[PDB]
Amino acid sequence: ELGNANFENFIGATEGFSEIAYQFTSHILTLGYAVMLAGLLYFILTIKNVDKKFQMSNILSAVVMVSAFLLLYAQAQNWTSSFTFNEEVGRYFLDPSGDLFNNGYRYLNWLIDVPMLLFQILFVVSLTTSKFSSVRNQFWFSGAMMIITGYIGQFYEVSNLTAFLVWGAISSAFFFHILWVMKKVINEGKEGISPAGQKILSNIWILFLISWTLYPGAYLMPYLTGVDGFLYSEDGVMARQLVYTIADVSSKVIYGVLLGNLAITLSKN
Amino acid sequence: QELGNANFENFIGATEGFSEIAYQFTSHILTLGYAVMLAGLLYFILTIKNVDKKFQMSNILSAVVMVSAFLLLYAQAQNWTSSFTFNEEVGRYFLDPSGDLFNNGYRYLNWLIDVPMLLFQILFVVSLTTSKFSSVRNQFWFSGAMMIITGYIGQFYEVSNLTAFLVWGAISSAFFFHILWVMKKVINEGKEGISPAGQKILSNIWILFLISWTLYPGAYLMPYLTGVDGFLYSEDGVMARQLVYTIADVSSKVIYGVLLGNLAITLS
Amino acid sequence: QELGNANFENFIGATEGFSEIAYQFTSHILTLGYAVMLAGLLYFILTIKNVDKKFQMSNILSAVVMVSAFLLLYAQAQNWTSSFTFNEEVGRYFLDPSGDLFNNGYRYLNWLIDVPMLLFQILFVVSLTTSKFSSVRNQFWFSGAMMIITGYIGQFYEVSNLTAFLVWGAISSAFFFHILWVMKKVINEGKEGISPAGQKILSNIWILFLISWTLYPGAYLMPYLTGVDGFLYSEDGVMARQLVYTIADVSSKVIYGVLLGNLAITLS
Amino acid sequence: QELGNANFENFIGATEGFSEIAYQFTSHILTLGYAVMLAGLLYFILTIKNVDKKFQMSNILSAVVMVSAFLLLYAQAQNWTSSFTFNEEVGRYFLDPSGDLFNNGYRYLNWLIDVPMLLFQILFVVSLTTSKFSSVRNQFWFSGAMMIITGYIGQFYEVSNLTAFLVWGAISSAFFFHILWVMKKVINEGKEGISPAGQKILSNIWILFLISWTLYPGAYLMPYLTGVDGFLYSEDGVMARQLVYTIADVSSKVIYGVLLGNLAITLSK
Amino acid sequence: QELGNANFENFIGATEGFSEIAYQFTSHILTLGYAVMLAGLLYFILTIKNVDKKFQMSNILSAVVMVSAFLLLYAQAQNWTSSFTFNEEVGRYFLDPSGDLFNNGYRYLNWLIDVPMLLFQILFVVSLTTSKFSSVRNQFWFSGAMMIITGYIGQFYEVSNLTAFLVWGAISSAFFFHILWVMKKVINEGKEGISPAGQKILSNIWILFLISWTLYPGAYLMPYLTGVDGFLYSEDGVMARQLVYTIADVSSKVIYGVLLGNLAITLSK
Ligand SMILES: *C/C=C(C)/C=C/C=C(C)/C=C/C1=C(C)CCCC1(C)C
Ligand SMILES: *C/C=C(C)/C=C/C=C(C)/C=C/C1=C(C)CCCC1(C)C
Ligand SMILES: *C/C=C(C)/C=C/C=C(C)/C=C/C1=C(C)CCCC1(C)C
Ligand SMILES: *C/C=C(C)/C=C/C=C(C)/C=C/C1=C(C)CCCC1(C)C
Ligand SMILES: *C/C=C(C)/C=C/C=C(C)/C=C/C1=C(C)CCCC1(C)C
Ligand SMILES: CCCCCCCCCCCCCCCCCCCC
Ligand SMILES: CCCCCCCCCCCCCCCCCCCC
Ligand code: NA
Ligand code: NA
Ligand code: NA
Ligand code: NA
Ligand code: NA
Repeated sequence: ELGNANFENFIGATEGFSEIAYQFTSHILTLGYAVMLAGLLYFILTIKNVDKKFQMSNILSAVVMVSAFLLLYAQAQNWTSSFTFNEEVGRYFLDPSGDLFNNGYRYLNWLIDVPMLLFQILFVVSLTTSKFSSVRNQFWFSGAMMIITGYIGQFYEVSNLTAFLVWGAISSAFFFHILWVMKKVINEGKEGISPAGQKILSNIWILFLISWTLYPGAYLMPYLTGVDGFLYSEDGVMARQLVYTIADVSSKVIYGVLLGNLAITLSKN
Repeated sequence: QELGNANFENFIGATEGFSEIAYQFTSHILTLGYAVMLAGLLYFILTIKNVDKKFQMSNILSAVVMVSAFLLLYAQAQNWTSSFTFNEEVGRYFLDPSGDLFNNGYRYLNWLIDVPMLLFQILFVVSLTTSKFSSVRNQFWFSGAMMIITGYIGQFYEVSNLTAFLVWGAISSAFFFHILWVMKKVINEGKEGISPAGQKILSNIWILFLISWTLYPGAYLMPYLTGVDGFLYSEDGVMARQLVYTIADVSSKVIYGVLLGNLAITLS
Repeated sequence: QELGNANFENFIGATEGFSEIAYQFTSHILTLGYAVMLAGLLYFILTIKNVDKKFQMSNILSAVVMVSAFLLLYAQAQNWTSSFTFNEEVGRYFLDPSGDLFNNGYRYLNWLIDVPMLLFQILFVVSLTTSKFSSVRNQFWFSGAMMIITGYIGQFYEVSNLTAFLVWGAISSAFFFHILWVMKKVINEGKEGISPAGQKILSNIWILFLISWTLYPGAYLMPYLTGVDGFLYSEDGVMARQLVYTIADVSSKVIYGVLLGNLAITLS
Repeated sequence: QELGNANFENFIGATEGFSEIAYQFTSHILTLGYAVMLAGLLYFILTIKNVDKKFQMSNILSAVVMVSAFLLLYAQAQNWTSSFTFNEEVGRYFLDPSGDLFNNGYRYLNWLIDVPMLLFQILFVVSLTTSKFSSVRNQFWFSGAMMIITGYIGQFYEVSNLTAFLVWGAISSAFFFHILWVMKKVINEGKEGISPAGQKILSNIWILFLISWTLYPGAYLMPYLTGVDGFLYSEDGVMARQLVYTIADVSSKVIYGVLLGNLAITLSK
Repeated sequence: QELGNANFENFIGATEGFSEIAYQFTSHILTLGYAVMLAGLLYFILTIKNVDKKFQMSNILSAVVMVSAFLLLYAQAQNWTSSFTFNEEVGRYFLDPSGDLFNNGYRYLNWLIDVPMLLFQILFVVSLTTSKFSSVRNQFWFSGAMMIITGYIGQFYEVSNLTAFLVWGAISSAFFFHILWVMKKVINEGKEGISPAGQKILSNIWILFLISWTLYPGAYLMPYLTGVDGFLYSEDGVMARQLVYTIADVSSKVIYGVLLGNLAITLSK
């Protein structure tokens, strides 16, 4: 009996994980947190490369880096502690002494990441029709609602599929609102800047859309091939954590780097 | 099973145990706490040069509080996860004494850093008018120390001796009310003779201070806010206590420091 | 149960065990200690540029002492929590030999950083008149080293051999008195030719130094301050010893450095 | 006992076990590795201001690589010490599955940081002539990623499936050769129009790059460099592999960065 | 039972075990060591700007050495405490093989950082007269590497094979004497043409170097300095060895760097 636990624990407790699955998941989480610490150093060391008015972006990027490093390190340790090798069959099985594995660790830490990532672009682009404070408030409210509803949802991904899907849809509504507001922000930011900055802003928009869409994908991952599908397996576990790592790097580090490049081009010198 | 003067989390964990949701949520919220504290440390260090020299002591004290809070919340998260272990037969997390009993006192003693400094730093932004700096500082520090120490004594008896728990809590509340009085005076005097933007920021600071600080005795009382054998005397109350702690920590420390920095900026 | 030349904390833990309150309080006070030390490190680094170049060596040495103290107190907190484990049947923490016996000697050898540097750093703020810098430094360093090493040898015998314990303590006390004399001379000469505010700060520094440094032999003698089989030869004495250690640490290091910084500011 | 797709260190440790010398030396060499990486981090940060502004990006990228390498090598040292435990009866260290299986893949995924950045940073010191910056960078990044991913897949089968091991290794070697080609081009173009001292520094950089990077497929092949049941299919091969890894890491990262810094100094004014 | 090529600390711990005083003292001295190293790191960073630009590299190298030493000593402290565990029945700490055997080799490989850098950094303060910079550097580095490697091989056999122990020690001692010769020359040339205060500082540095560096072969020989079954082949010898290591480390690294900084100050304007 596992109750309201993530599906990684069910797979680990019934079939277990092959060497490749367990080792790969550990490797990808380690890569994640190492990327976050390296990004922290990068964003600190390049602060003085942009005009004063843009440096708040670098600062917020560093804040996000700290959050992500700490969380991903904890999550890597959680993964390696929750599953242990069984010599008889050569697979890693659920070790309850390590606690059940739970992805929710990320969700609450998104309560840092999402507000800040949405916030920092407002320190680079200049709005035209929209009010700064109103856009910020909309970002923050919709982000909080999205994160909390998805957090509740993911606890039931095995024990109660209906709650899982309903909470996911409720979260998706706020997600769509966030996408709308960000589209407005980028469009207004394009107005009245050099074509190079406009190209950077278009790249930022594409990056934002794809990387942020990856997260509900990881949310749904075990069921993307339906019940007892190919992905309801260790393959799905690997896929979920890989998608998480790609999304983390893209939405945080590369996003911050593109914002820094935009700040450089908009800066005098 | 004999637990003595232990927090009610240990009694819940030893009798009913914790569901996956309760245990995991508590771990998540404590992790969020310490991550917020370290991020705030970085923010306050990186923004020091944004204010006039005379105001930078506030940034420095914010960073000090951030260091204290990060260390404490990290240790407390590890304590939580070490004290409770999964029982596979029933699927619940039960008290694991090899990890030591869980105790909230870790927070309390670290408040001996946070409370004096948080109360101190506001005096580096506002200018007093009728009140003396040294007098306000000494009152803040004495009353904070007494509040913290009495509440610390109280919380050990929250299960073993409800009477001592409540008496120590009331004694602490007296010093708390004194602190609220002194802070109200400080905010009012700080409003005198400053720009309207600063006055709006100071009003916001007062409201934030009042609510966030009042949350702490709420967490203190949490297991009994629905009476004996109430709805909250359960894993729900454990979750609520740690949630309220995290909200109060973030609001009273990080947001407080940020608003103080904004006030310093407007006054520069 | 054979413990040999071990500190009395282990004997209390192996015979009576520790109640929840005693164990938890000791953990809390050691954690508070190391958190205070890290916060002090941050403060002293961030305030370096607040004083003239000639005084900044004091800030730097304060930071060095902070590093030493943080590392040592963190290690000691981990040692405390590893050495004693909960017994479910009776609800007390007993000696867990897999965690090693508890020993305060960790502090003593780390004083070989703290004591030379603390005594040294004051020579970068005050100006001597009749005394020679090098002579004062050398006397400070020799007497500190001898005091620390002899007390270190002594504390291993606080239970196994009371005679060696007391004899080594007295030998240490002689060098302690020599240090007190030299520090009195230094402070008196430092008062000569500076403003009255600096003189008041120096008087405060002297009082702080005397009390905080006297606290250490108090912790040394703590288990026997009520004689054999006294009230303090118990978990109460363990709590008192670590509490006195923490108060002395904070006072002699952080507050001492802060007062020195204020003196440097007034002299700048 | 069944180990599946595991590195040969696990098979040696589970069958013969490790003598004191082999186990201790491997631990020492991994510890030395991560210590060198953190020291290099400090050096590259402290010497940033020794070069003109335009060259400081090289210092920054060196520091990023140092962070990656430190984190990875520390984790790997802990993994080594966790996977093998002393057996009192015979005096050898045997596989301790409770510590998890030992796997070199930790280094491969972190190369996804190291290789792109190491190749990138030289473009902030040398000036290209006929080649385009973006094209060289894109080729570097794509070929490095493919090399790393194919070798990572390969190394899981070094015992369980020699054929897949060798096929994936060859595919990786192709991208390696492409990288060597592009780097030779970069060095040649960089030599044009700089002082003879800088040209000598660039020649040294080329030799260092070639040797240090070639050491890595050597470590890949190590257990079989003396054939089946050869001298190296033993604890000697395990220690030799980790030794080659550490030499290659230090040379390809720290000494590479130091030579680039010296080149930047000579080019500065 | 069978310990093989292990350090004598493990033999003492496995046969007689360690009393409370011996075990606790060794742990305390290792902790003191690494604390001193981290404090020195902070000191050397914070005082960089106290000397003229051309001398600041010395500060940097001191910081580099501090990092290495810190990491190594930290690891060694934990290693000590993991290798020996209290036996309740008799009240002594005995070898706990689950923690791994204790090995001093951790120090030796980290000297491959410490020894070259310590020898290198003095060349950034003193001016040579008859000797060539590159020649002195090359000789220092080669002879240091050989000394370290030969001593490292030797120390594994200090119990299992006394003959190899002494032969490798003597081979190391030859390179040690060469290093002493070259350093004496360097000090003599550095004294020429500087103020007498600087000359006195250099004399003090020479004395410090000679004594502190000679302490290391003393620790090498420690268990046998009173012959077979001597007073020092005991827990007293273990304590003495680690104490000598700590004194030598502090003197040869921290105090050495401080004296070099003082020399740089006196030569500065
Ligand atoms: C650094 C983290 C970032 C940018 C996180 C972004 C999160 C999302 C886009 C969340 C999406 C969710 C839904 C739209 C539906 C299901 C639940 C979520 C929380 C996964
Ligand atoms: C960052 C931490 C802060 C601001 C802590 C503030 C602490 C309090 C407001 C303490 C309150 C207490 C009482 C008023 C009554 C019951 C006991 C306490 C200690 C929880
Ligand atoms: C930060 C640490 C400081 C200032 C330590 C000071 C140490 C002492 C005052 C030592 C005192 C001792 C004696 C005078 C007698 C008994 C033994 C000692 C070592 C505790
Ligand atoms: C700091 C790390 C660096 C520069 C790593 C470089 C990695 C390689 C040159 C990898 C090479 C490989 C092949 C050419 C063949 C076999 C598989 C690899 C991945 C080991
Ligand atoms: C910080 C560490 C330093 C300066 C290390 C210095 C090392 C030595 C002087 C090495 C000495 C050795 C011999 C001369 C003979 C026996 C073997 C050694 C390796 C201990
Ligand atoms: C110049 C600085 C002046 C600082 C004055 C502030 C004083 C704060 C220290 C208060 C210490 C209170 C002591 C509490 C004793 C605890 C008794 C507990 C009773 C059970
Ligand atoms: C220029 C600096 C001159 C240094 C002055 C003296 C300060 C160093 C004193 C070192 C004291 C070491 C005492 C240890 C002796 C061993 C103790 C054995 C038991 C008594
Ligand atoms: Na595991
Ligand atoms: Na747990
Ligand atoms: Na414990
Ligand atoms: Na091991
Ligand atoms: Na131990």
